[PDB]
Amino acid sequence: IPEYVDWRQKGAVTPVKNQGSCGSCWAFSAVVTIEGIIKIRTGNLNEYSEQELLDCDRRSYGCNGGYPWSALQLVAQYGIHYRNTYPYEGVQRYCRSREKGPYAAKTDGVRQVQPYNEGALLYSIANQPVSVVLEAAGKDFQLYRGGIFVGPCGNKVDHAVAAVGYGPNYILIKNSWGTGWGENGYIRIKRGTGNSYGVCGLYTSSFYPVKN
Ligand SMILES: *[C@@H](C(=O)O)[C@H](O)C(=O)N[C@H](C(=O)NCCCCCCCCN)C1CCC1
Repeated sequence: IPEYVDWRQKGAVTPVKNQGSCGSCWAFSAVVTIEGIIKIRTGNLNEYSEQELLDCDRRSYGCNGGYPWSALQLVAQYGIHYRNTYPYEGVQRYCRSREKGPYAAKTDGVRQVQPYNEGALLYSIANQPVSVVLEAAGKDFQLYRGGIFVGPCGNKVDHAVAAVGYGPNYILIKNSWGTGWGENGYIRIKRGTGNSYGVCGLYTSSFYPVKN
């Protein structure tokens, strides 16, 4: 695999979003991976609906949190609508998929990266954007403005994001806190430290969609 990956340069990443106060990071994280795999497989970059996952993933808990895996399983077992058809409201409502016509995209499965394994995560990122989790509660992460982030941070993961690239010393993360946070919405998190958890627990739980 190459020394640098940046899915933005391949036209596989949509603009940075802001989840607001709702605990919907799990849905935002999943959607980034769907937008990516559909571009990689079909050549078209579209925005898909975080709100639909928020409303319809019965294994998750709406704005009280949820699971990227379950959201990705939903897209594989049913599908997902375009964001324009099912726009983001920042609050959980009833599932409205059947009212909104046929699904726009559908995947074929979900896979988990072997946890606590930097190289396995880099391999997956080289193939497509990946849903990852980290500890975002610390003030250092909250206040991040730029550079390769080394912490301080623990490994008590609490926030799902998406890995969209890497380089020799970092993994490139698309966050869902708007374009005014970090590097225009992104953070580069240090890698190669030899801590199996990853910086901020980044290697704890990583999933990606499969599409034939
Ligand atoms: C992430 C965010 O910042 O929006 C969000 O808090 C999240 O989904 N976190 C997530 C998580 O904690 N998932 C489980 C939620 C369980 C709620 C239980 C409610 C019922 C209690 N009786 C994980 C993935 C990131 C860490």
